[PDB]
Order: sequence, then C-alpha cells, then structure tokens
Amino acid sequence: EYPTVSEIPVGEVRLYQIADGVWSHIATQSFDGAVYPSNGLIVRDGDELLLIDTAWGAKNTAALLAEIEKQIGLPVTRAVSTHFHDDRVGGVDVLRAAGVATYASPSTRRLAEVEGNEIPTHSLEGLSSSGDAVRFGPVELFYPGAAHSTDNLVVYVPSASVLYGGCAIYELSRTSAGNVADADLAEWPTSIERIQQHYPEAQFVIPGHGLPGGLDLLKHTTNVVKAHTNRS
Ligand SMILES: O=C(O)c1ncsc1NS(=O)(=O)c1ccccc1
Ligand SMILES: [Zn+2]
Ligand SMILES: [Zn+2]
Repeated sequence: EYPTVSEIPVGEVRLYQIADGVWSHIATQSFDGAVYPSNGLIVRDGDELLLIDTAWGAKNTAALLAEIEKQIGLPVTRAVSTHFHDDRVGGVDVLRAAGVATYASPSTRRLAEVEGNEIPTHSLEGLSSSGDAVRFGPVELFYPGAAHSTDNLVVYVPSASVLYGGCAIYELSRTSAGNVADADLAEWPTSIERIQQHYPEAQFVIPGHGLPGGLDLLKHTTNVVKAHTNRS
C-alpha cells in the first residue's frame, strides 16, 4: 500500500499515513530519462502541520499543499529542508508564498546559496557539530555528520518512533550509490552509526527515496556506501 511511481502521475503527490499524526508525502520527478520518487514527512503540531522537505520542485510542492488541504485540512505553518539539494529546497518559494515559515541549518542555507538553489528563510541553530540534536515542535532534528551531503539532517518524531533519514538513508531496493557528488563517503558510515546510537528505538525508518522500513535501512545504507567506496 505504500505509493510507488505507479500510483503517482507526474506533477502529483500522494500522502501516506505512517502513524497517528505522521504522514509521508510522495512525489516524482523525471531525471535523465528515468522516473524516481521522493519522500518527505508531515507531522501534526497540535492544530497545525510541520512539513519536512518540499516535494521536489514548485509544481509538485503546490500539489503537495493542495493535497494536504484536501486530505488533512490543517494549515502548514513551518517546513524544514533536510539538506541543500533540489528535492529538499525546490518548492521553498511556493511554501513561502503560501505563508509557510521555511527553515534549514545555516550550513544548508550557505550551501543552497552557493548552489543557486532556493534558500529557506529561517535558520536552525545548534546543529553545526556531529551529533547535535535540537527540538523542533513535534520532532527532534539531528545532525549526524556528513554523509549524503555535509549538511544532511535527520528527523525523529518521538511520539510515533518515526525516523526520517532523508537522503542519508537508502531504501533496500537501492543497491548502488545514487548521487554522491556532494557526499562525504569517508564519514558517511560514521554518521550512520551516530543515527544508530541516537535513535535505537525507532520503529519506522523513512528513506529520502522509496520504501519505508526499519532500522535495517541504516545497515543497508552502510553496506551500499562501503561497496561504493571500494569500487575499483
Ligand atoms: O540520492 C539522492 O538523494 C538523489 N536525489 C535526487 S536524485 C538522487 N540520486 S540519483 O538518482 O542517483 C542522481 C542525481 C543526479 C545526477 C545523477 C544521479
Ligand atoms: Zn541530495
Ligand atoms: Zn535525494
């Protein structure tokens, strides 16, 4: 029942209730002739919603807000982007125009600026050193260290034991490294072990792309990263 590219037209978004007051959002983008899904998170914050990551671009993100509006019917007041790439900040300007307060670390804002990407308005302090965690409403934000990108954050919903790994965590189906241009391969496994150490109780692990699972996604990702590191 988890939505795949199958159930999702180009320019459309599906929501998936993972737990009470926690959903993933699923969108698709065409890239180099293939079609790849992407996940973000939606977390109920009393009578409002906290959004984790855009739906990979302005059109998808306007569909996401319409689909939230239609299916949950609570306002999105804040959004956090988990790193600087376009599947995470692309659509920020849409969210901003809808009155959503957009947030990212200074590290992510700096990198999004160097990249010419959209730049979330608000700064998330206290995440600059590996292993930093800060509370953000119904979630904890964690900086595990450099992995998929130097700035990548992970998100934990303590009430539902939902860990959103973002692009630092691969789905089981992904058996080779994806985009690693901005990755720190030497630190990625160490950063994953920081996630392991910090959230050993997590019950649902949502990767940046694809199928949810459990904490076996962290080891899976370690395996894939090391295999890549050892390419000859
Ligand atoms: O890993 C990711 O988080 C990722 N996010 C968007 S795309 C991609 N991975 S990707 O398909 O392998 C790629 C991107 C850009 C250029 C080539 C390949
Ligand atoms: Zn990325
Ligand atoms: Zn990605």
